[PDB]
Amino acid sequence: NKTKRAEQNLNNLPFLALQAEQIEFLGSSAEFKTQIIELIRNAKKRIYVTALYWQKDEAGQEILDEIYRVKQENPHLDVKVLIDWHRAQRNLLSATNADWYCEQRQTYQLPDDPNMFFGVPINTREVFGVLHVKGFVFDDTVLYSGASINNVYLHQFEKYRYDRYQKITHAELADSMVNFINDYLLDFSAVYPLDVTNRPRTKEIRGNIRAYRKDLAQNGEYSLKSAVKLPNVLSVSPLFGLGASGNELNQVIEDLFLQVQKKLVICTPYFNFPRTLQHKIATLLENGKRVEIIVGDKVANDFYIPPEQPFKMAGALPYLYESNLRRFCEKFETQIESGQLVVRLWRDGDNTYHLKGVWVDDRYILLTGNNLNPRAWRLDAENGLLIYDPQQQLLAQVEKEQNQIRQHTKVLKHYTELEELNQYPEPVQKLLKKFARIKADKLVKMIL
Amino acid sequence: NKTKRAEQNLNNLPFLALQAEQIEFLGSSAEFKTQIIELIRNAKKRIYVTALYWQKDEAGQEILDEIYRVKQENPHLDVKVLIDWHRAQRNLLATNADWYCEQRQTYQLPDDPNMFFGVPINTREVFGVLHVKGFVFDDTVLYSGASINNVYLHQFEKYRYDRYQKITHAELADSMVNFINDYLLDFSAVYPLDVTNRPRTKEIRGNIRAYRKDLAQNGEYSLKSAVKLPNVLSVSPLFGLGASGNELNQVIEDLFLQVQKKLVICTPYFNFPRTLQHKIATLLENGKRVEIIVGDKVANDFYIPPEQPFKMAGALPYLYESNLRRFCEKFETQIESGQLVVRLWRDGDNTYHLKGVWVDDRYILLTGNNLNPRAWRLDAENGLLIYDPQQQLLAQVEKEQNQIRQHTKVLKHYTELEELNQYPEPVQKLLKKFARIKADKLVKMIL
Repeated sequence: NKTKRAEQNLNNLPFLALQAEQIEFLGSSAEFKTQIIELIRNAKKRIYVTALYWQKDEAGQEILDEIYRVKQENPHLDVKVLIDWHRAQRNLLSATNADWYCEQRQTYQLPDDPNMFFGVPINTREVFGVLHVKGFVFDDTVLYSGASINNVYLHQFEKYRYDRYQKITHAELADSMVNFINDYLLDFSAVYPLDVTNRPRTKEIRGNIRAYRKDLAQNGEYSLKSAVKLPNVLSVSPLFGLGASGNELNQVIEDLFLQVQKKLVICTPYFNFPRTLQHKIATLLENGKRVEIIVGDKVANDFYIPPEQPFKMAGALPYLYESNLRRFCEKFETQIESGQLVVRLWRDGDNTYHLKGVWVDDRYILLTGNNLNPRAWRLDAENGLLIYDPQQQLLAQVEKEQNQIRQHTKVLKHYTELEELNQYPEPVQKLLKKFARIKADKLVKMIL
Repeated sequence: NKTKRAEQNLNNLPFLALQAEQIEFLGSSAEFKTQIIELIRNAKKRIYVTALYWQKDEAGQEILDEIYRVKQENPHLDVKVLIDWHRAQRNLLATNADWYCEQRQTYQLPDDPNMFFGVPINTREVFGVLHVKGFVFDDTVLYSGASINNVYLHQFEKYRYDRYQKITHAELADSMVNFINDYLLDFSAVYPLDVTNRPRTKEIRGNIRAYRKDLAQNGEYSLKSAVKLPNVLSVSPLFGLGASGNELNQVIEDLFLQVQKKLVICTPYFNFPRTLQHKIATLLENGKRVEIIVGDKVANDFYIPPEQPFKMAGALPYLYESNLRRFCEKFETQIESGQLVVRLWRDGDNTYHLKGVWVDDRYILLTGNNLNPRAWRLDAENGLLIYDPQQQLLAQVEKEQNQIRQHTKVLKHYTELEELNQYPEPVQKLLKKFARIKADKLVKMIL
């Protein structure tokens, strides 16, 4: 029984005890920016950051300035920033992020002058996998979020890109995350500093990348010192996954979906679930459980191009996702109608939506950078903090964050409330038709 | 050092002695069809087939009819046809699996055997397919890159050009059947295609992953009477699946590195993995001769004449041409001196599907390996490496190569291939967009 196998797997997870006071769910990207800054200024021992990227724009610069300032005050501060290797060395769609890290290092010229920026390659080509592991550790504090460092994620000006942010003050969790980074992520046969002029070329290190991915996929795991099974207290379990086989994070998500007793809530940026998760939703709906899915409106996707502007191919992506959502809402029309399935669309002017999350009944809360898409199931390196809350110690804080999240949403009442293809811009129509005919749209879903 | 290790590695391969009279190079696709029929009709013990696919069409039906006849007449005949699991269950561009099931019911054999089995090399076809080749009829191996459909078998006017070698040697035959039994046919992951009630791949996902990992890591051919460094015409069966520890791909890499005088390559699409690009660059920079033989755009089956309505898949042949164009401009001086020879194959609307590596007059690799990024990381491939240290097969090799060269022209200069702005407008638009967002790079890696 897959369902009974799932209960067993969840019960077997190790968990570290967490006081409710040790966790805060931040409200907004502006708060997130403020917390980053406050945490950097107060750091005395270490600062570890794993993010998809850290951009050379004004927010990137303000944050990096804070780092150099504390580092110049504290020469023994252990600072390590891991970002995706490929993403750091290209432009979007003149200077790359890597060029900028070097520029900054040369320009500040700290007396110490250590390497601080490291590029992690999760595969030999960006398309076949990137670093999606999340977490910032400042001394004994974890700041966990799907957000990277650029203007929109930190609300530098008027626009923002919405994510979730959790601050956990817990020495043993912090030590576990830094240990993973040092022990598993930072393998110097494949990982190179990006803040030096002499960086190897990819072609130059293909074999090393391969061996590194294979090793990390099979062995990377977090370790806990004082973990128990089935604690009777609010608790946290750190999870890692890379690749399709023996992926603990994905096994946990699949099992979370199978073990819903009453209600499942899901946040995802794009409506693009792996088939395995789509099937598990269908079972839940067939068996009377409630399901709430929160995604961005078309216009809250960052590939969206206002139809007055000149159209580019990538601008069809939000429409591809919407029409897949429309098909889903049609399939589950009875459930939409009875309120068994709640589909919410987020929209706030031109701001974009990048929230990920899974909530199971009142019992589990998964904080993850996982986009819940086929890329995440096969290609990318992911992590998660699984919070177990058996006595509902966190229920009030979870609901407060969820109500903030729902503020800029509307409940879709009928699949016909979503635009049909004929209402789409003419070049999008052409494109979607072209792709659908030769099932290239299936390829897009699996790899983007 | 890589060159050094390459020689060592090749010398370490186990070889089985062959006699020159035990190998036939077939001259054409009609002849392949004729030989398939004859070999089926004469089989008394076993018929084993591994192929990408076996199409429901006149040619597919005719070969299938032959199988059913010999089986009806010889009830103990061991018959196993293994094709790709995903490919059998979709259409070009209801399915082949439904037609195998229908044929089984219709022919109504008394012991009602399963004959057609589906091999899942990955949970999604995009991520790995069965490119393992070889037909075994009793003690005769028929090795070709061809699948079973109308064009591969020249059923009507159109053909799809491949290579075909017939080897009669019971030990080779045994080695290949044993591999099929021992590694390919794991019934935890492999399912008969010709039943009414096939599992959805959703239900067997975990099995496929375990099967893929096991095969990648353990699959290999065994021989009984093999020696290293024989003084006779001999053969070595090779398998590979995956990026790491791939023996077939290591042998291909090593062959390139160990060229002394000349290298000849056939590939059905000009799309080398980076490792082979670098090695070809190295041979050229070191005075070795290289001859590469590819299809014209027109000999690509996604080609749509500029007169007919364009469909986006029609841009693929142009992507392969510009790839070749860029290569011929890079090695412009080598083309000029004659050290690099690029041939383009074209025969009306017949299509081109040749694969091959020939090193000097010493090594002849027979393989369904397309020599692309897919074959380097995704697909399950095999090959037969012939070693001919005394040039016992050279006459037959040269005859086959002469035939292969018949519908080719030698490229005089890279500008002989159209530039982007001379492509048809719809083609141009597409390629321009794809290049901007690097979609062309993606296509090279997965197609």
